[PDB]
Amino acid sequence: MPFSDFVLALKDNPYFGAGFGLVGVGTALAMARKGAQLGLVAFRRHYMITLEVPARDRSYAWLLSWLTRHSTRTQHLSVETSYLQHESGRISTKFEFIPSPGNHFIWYQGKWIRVERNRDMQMVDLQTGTPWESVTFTALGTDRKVFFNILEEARALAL
Amino acid sequence: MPFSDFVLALKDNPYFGAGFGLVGVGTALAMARKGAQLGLVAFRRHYMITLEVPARDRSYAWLLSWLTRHSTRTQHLSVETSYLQHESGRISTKFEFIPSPGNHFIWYQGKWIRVERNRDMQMVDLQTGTPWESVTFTALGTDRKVFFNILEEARALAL
Repeated sequence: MPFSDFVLALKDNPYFGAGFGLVGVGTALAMARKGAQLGLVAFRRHYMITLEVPARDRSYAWLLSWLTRHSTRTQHLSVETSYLQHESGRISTKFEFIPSPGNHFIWYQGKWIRVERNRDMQMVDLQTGTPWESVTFTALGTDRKVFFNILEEARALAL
Repeated sequence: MPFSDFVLALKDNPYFGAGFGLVGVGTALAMARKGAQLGLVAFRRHYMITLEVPARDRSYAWLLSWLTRHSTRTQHLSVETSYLQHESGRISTKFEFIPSPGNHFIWYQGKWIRVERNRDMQMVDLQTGTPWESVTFTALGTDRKVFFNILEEARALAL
């Protein structure tokens, strides 16, 4: 068995040395990527504020209405048509517009808040028969009073 | 341990240098691709207008009917057969045509609008038993009045 033969040959093989160096560089890059992901996670945890509102909760519609009332100039929008045919066939229709799925940026108080109405692409909620949706408000800072004020304003507008 | 030996050898190995250069080029290309995606997202957010109408909302059928009434020369189409057998067996049938799933381009007012009737390939809506469908109107500009006018025209035609 050429155990020592390969060891000595590998020490003087430029190809093997280059391959080992490239493998080490790739491992270092993977470790750096993992460390960057961990650092971003820690930054989000310790210097950012988030509020997640699922579709089941009634604050979803209130927050969407508050958003469309506040940011009047929202280029991307989704429609909600209220259609009801009462007795004697009197059709009543009205178009209500809400922010479209995706990422939206709003300016409340003195902070930039990132609104993300995400519709999970997979499930169908049995209680509604519709895809699972949620809205997430993200902002920089450590004070949660802004989200509480937004929720209170949305509730007041809804009521 | 040959720690310094590999460092000195790697500095004078053409293969290792070429591999490191190729790795750097690949990383730069990946970063450029990510930056291009982010730039396209920002361009869509800040210079384009979108309106998303799900299948559950009743504006879906109204908008499809308005589209097939407006763009009479739509080469790609889908059929909707209304079949009803009243008492005494009087069969009434009528063929209604709507734009087929995919991307359609229409010309409203003085703007080019990209209509996309997409049928999500995955779910089955429990409320209808049919795949989840939605129509998205996309156009260049920052004025949302065009979509409002289209929706009003569709509602007027439907009523």
